[PDB]
This record gives sequence, structure tokens and C-alpha cells, in this order.
Amino acid sequence: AGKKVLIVYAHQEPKSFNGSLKNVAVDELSRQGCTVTVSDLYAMNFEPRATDKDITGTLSNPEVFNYGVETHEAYKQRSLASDITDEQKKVREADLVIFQFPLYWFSVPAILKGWMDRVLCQGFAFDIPGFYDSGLLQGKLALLSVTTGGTAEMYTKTGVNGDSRYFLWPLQHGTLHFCGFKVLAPQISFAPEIASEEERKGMVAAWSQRLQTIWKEEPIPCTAHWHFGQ
Amino acid sequence: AGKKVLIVYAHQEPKSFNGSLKNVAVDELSRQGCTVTVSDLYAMNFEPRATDKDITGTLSNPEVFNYGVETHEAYKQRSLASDITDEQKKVREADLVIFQFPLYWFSVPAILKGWMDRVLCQGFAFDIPGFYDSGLLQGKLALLSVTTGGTAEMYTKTGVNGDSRYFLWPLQHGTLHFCGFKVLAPQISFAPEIASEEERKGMVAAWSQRLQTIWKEEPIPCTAHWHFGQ
Ligand SMILES: Cc1cc2nc3c(=O)[nH]c(=O)nc-3n(C[C@H](O)[C@H](O)[C@H](O)COP(=O)(O)OP(=O)(O)OC[C@H]3O[C@@H](n4cnc5c(N)ncnc54)[C@H](O)[C@@H]3O)c2cc1C
Ligand SMILES: Cc1cc2nc3c(=O)[nH]c(=O)nc-3n(C[C@H](O)[C@H](O)[C@H](O)COP(=O)(O)OP(=O)(O)OC[C@H]3O[C@@H](n4cnc5c(N)ncnc54)[C@H](O)[C@@H]3O)c2cc1C
Ligand SMILES: CCN(CC)CCC[C@H](C)Nc1ccnc2cc(Cl)ccc12
Ligand SMILES: CCN(CC)CCC[C@H](C)Nc1ccnc2cc(Cl)ccc12
Ligand SMILES: [Zn+2]
Ligand SMILES: [Zn+2]
Repeated sequence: AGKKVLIVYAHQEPKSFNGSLKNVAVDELSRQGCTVTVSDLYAMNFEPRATDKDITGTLSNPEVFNYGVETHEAYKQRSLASDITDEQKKVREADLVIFQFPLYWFSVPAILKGWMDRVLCQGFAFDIPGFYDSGLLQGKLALLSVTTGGTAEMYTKTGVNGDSRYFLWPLQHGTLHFCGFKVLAPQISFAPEIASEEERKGMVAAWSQRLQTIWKEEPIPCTAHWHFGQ
Repeated sequence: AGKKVLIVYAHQEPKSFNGSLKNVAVDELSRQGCTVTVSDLYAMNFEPRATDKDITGTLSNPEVFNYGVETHEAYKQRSLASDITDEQKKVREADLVIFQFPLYWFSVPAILKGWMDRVLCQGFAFDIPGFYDSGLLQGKLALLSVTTGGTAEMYTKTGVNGDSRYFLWPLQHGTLHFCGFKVLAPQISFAPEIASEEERKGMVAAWSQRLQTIWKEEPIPCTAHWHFGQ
């Protein structure tokens, strides 16, 4: 026991469907006795841009700015902007990181993309070498809880939008697995705007109910076959 | 001729490999007699976050904030923030939109993700019923010019990262095709940091040379089969 959870939450509106899914996760994980922290990115005005302001120390090469190189070195020297290290502390302490967001352009909203870009730097989240199964966040779990405009039917193989797993690839594999996370099955709450209020309440209750047994779940095999099939 | 091009450019450093690819595109398209415009997102300090500041008027619903609905209505009511409408004007005038960026987490840097989120609103880029082949930007061409850290071999179907086409799906299909663009084959400049000077020169020259005949190209079939098939 004694599990720690970080929820990285990306919605502007506390009364939103995303807000309800975040709150029910806080409620249920709290009820279980888990330690819970939420990064409410919009409320934090979280900075999404990868810039030279993210390093406060002497640059390795002040004539030609290479974000990856400079953040790697800043991580090692401890000269990263404090907003980044504040998030790194939350990740370091977490056993499970839940990302709660509406799908924007088959991906995460930009503010959350910026969290990934800025927080998961070399030295902290991965090394070269030291990625995928050797990533530095090994031993941790991650889970994408996503809401969509499109219906489940629209996000199937035979639909023009394609199977929902297709768009998970850059997030689950390219990012989370790359950093060493084991990835729990995504929670996709399809088309709440189209849904009836009863169907919406059902989707929120389904997430809460799933969370009751989250610590017993196995991760997915985060492979091309899982995402794309044969 | 009389062709118009917008380059949406996302790199912090003018002397970067991305910078050089952007500059060669400007040079070669300018030489051809094309009309060329560049949105240098980092130099513009482009806002990535989707917030209620993106609507200038009174909100469609001041009590509960729905970004998609509010921006749709704002577009119809000419009440979007000027940074967004400035970009929409550039897109509206363009026959070809080139995106020039380094791959960040199998996707675009957050600043460019924010451009997509905030600029391509419903009513402007898509609507009911105009999407995929009938998207509102139909008749326009789009092209992703991406640079990577990983090698071409890492980006193979059975390589650690999977086929590069796998990460293109959310961008080419879920975003560009969705908005009605015809998608020209991506330009992928693999691993310039690792490449020799000569190899880098070759990749820049390949891009310059490609641009010489860009108006003669057929778009790819932006399908699941192209992205995921044998
Ligand atoms: C920039 C942008 C890009 C997008 N790109 C995509 C894309 O690529 N693919 C795609 O499929 N969609 C896309 N969308 C649509 C988007 O994913 C949906 O709009 C979003 O997922 C809806 O979630 P929400 O929390 O905002 O819904 P909400 O509008 O907040 O929720 C709907 C309703 O649920 C109600 N509600 C809240 N809590 C509860 C509760 N506890 N019980 C019952 N009802 C409740 C709310 O009052 C509301 O009426 C995009 C949208 C934007 C703005
Ligand atoms: C947050 C983050 C996430 C990332 N995620 C990924 C990922 O998911 N997958 C992946 O594969 N990579 C990833 N990367 C790596 C990234 O994609 C590469 O670092 C980037 O593409 C390199 O391009 P660049 O323009 O910055 O190269 P640069 O470092 O600017 O350039 C490389 C070399 O080319 C030289 N050069 C510039 N112009 C010319 C010229 N005209 N002729 C010859 N040489 C020239 C430069 O001087 C330099 O020496 C990530 C990086 C970051 C920071
Ligand atoms: C017209 C607005 N309103 C009236 C019913 C319906 C809500 C709008 C719906 C949910 N939004 C969407 C539904 C489905 N797909 C989408 C893809 C993108 Cl990129 C953006 C928005 C999307
Ligand atoms: C000083 C040496 N310097 C090159 C300038 C280090 C370059 C490291 C290499 C290129 N970067 C990378 C190579 C391959 N994959 C990657 C995935 C991510 Cl997320 C981030 C960086 C990556
Ligand atoms: Zn994986
Ligand atoms: Zn397509």
C-alpha cells in the first residue's frame, strides 16, 4: 500500500466533463487512501513553449541554441527553470501518472504537449542510452484518460478516422514507453457532447469503478502490434 | 505561376538545421517567383494555450467555457483574437502550407501544436459537413518537413520507433486531411545532429531540389493503408 498518484489535467473549465473525470479520480483514489496530487495546467498558466528561458545557467553553446543539449546539461547542473523541476518532483514521487485531457487534433492539447516537451527532459526521463524498457521512469505506471468529439464507431478501423489506438501511438509509445513507463489501458470516454446525460453519468461512473481496481491491472504490451494489428 | 506559400516554422535558433531548411525554402520558392510568407512562431512568441482570451467579445456562454463552441461562434461573429485571425488570413491566402519543425515526442513542438489548436477552428478549417476530402481548406496543399533525432533505421516497421508513417497519422490525417488539405509527401530529414557535414548538405540540397518541382507533385493517398499497411 501507500501509492502515490499524479494527475496531469488539461481543461479550462472546472464544470467540464474532463473536470468531472478528474474530480472522480481524486475522490476515489483519495477514498482508497492513496496520496494524490493534481497539476491543473491551465489554472497554473503552465508555460508550453520550449525556450532558452528554461535554462538559467551558463549555456554549453551560447552562440547556437540547442534545446535538447541545453536542458540536458541544465538538468545535470540544476539550472532548469523551477516550474520544470516542480513537475519533475511530482513525477519522481508518483507511482502512477494519469493524464486527463480532451483530444485535440488526434493528440493532447498544446498546454499538455508543452508539459511533455519541457518536463520529460534528457537526464530526468530518459538517457541516450536509457530509453524504452531502459527509460529512467521505469517502475512507474502511466494512463491516458481521454475524451473525444468523435464517437466510438467513428474511431474504428473501418471508419475514415481510424481505430482509436492509432492516435495513441505517439503518446503511449513515443513518449510514455520511451521514458520507461509501463502503460495501463487507456480510458476513452467517447463523445460526451453527443451523449445523453444518463450516458455521461455512466461514463463517469465507469471510470470511478475502474479506478477501484486500478492497482490490480496489468499494463498493455506497448507495441506496434497492439496499436495497429497485423 | 502566381502561387502562394506559407511556411509555419517552429525552431528557436536561426542557425539550426531547421532554420536552414526554412531559409532554403524561402530562397528557392522566392527564386521561382512565388509569394512567400513565414510565421516564425518562437520569434512571434506565439501563444500555444487554448483559453477564453482567444475570444474578444462577450462569450456565447459566460458560465461554462467550451473552447470548440466558443471559437466556432467567434469565427462566425468575427470575434477571435487578432493573433489567430492574422494566421487564418495567411492560411486563407496560401496555396501551399509547409510546416518546418523538429520532431518532439513523435509530434510537433507544443508551440506549433498550439498554432494548430487555435488557428484551425471549426467554421474556418472544417465544419459540418466539410471535412477530410471536403474539408474547408480543400484545394490547398500541405507538407510536413520534419527533422528527427532518431535514424531512418530506428524508424522502420520493426525498428524501435516503428515506421515514421505511424507518427505522421495524427498530423497528416487527423489534422491536415481532416481540414481538407491534400497532403504532399513528407520531407523527413533524419538525424542531422549525427550526420556528417556532407550528409547534412545533401539533405538540405535534397529539400531545395525537391522544391524546384513541388508544384508538379501528386499528393499521397492520406489513408490508413498508406500509414499502416505493407
Ligand atoms: C482545438 C480542438 C481540437 C479537437 N480535436 C479533436 C480530434 O482530433 N478528435 C475528436 O474526436 N475530437 C476533437 N475535439 C473535440 C473535443 O475532444 C471534445 O470537445 C472534448 O473531448 C469534450 O470534452 P469536454 O470535457 O470539453 O466536454 P464538455 O462539453 O465539458 O461535456 C459535455 C457535457 O457533459 C456535462 N457534464 C460535465 N460533468 C458531467 C457529469 N459528471 N455528469 C453528466 N454530465 C456532465 C457538461 O455539462 C456538458 O454539458 C477537438 C476540440 C478542440 C477544441
Ligand atoms: C523535447 C524534445 C523532444 C524530442 N522528441 C524526439 C522524438 O520523439 N523522436 C526523435 O527522433 N527525436 C526527438 N527529439 C530530437 C529532435 O527532433 C532533434 O534534436 C531535432 O530534429 C534536430 O534538428 P535541429 O534543427 O535542432 O538540429 P541542429 O542541432 O540545429 O542541427 C544539427 C547540425 O546541422 C548543422 N547545420 C545547420 N544548418 C546546416 C546547413 N545548411 N548545412 C549543414 N549543416 C547545417 C548545425 O550546425 C548542427 O551542427 C526531441 C528533441 C526535444 C528537444
Ligand atoms: C457545433 C457544436 N456543437 C453543437 C452540437 C457540437 C459540439 C462540437 C463537437 C463535439 N466537436 C467535435 C466533434 C468531433 N470531432 C471534432 C474534431 C475536432 Cl478537430 C474538433 C471538434 C470536434
Ligand atoms: C551534444 C550531443 N547532442 C547532439 C547535438 C545530443 C543529441 C542527442 C540525440 C540527437 N537526440 C535524440 C536521438 C534519438 N531520439 C531522441 C528522442 C528524444 Cl525524445 C530526444 C532526443 C533524441
Ligand atoms: Zn510502446
Ligand atoms: Zn488522410
